[PDB]
Amino acid sequence: MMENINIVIKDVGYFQDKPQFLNSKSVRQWKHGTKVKLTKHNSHWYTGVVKDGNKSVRGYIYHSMAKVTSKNSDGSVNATINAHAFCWDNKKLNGGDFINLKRGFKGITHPASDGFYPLYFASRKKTFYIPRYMFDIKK
Repeated sequence: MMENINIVIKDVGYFQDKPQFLNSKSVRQWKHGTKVKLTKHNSHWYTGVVKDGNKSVRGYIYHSMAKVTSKNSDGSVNATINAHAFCWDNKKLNGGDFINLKRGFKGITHPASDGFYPLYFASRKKTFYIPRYMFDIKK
């Protein structure tokens, strides 16, 4: 009756509709190496705009997922996406103890009705949590 799930962390950076990992939707999940234009938003986040049809839509991406290669006169930057995910030691998904999970990280979790997928790390004596949108389940 108890079940395990094999997961693989996605090969993407997360361009979210808000500068937060909790209660945000992906505007883009940009493949590792995608080239983009961004503006620094705060100490930890970039923002930018993309087109969904005729509409300009704003997103936010965490600073470690964007490598700045050049600076534009208007204060924007040209950047390459560095794909990785996170797990957190609590369900706020914001600071505290968090681990950078490498793109393609292979893990095991369990069905989570609340969408906070538990990761038990042997070397740690603590549960970390990863949201559904940061991984795939292999078919």
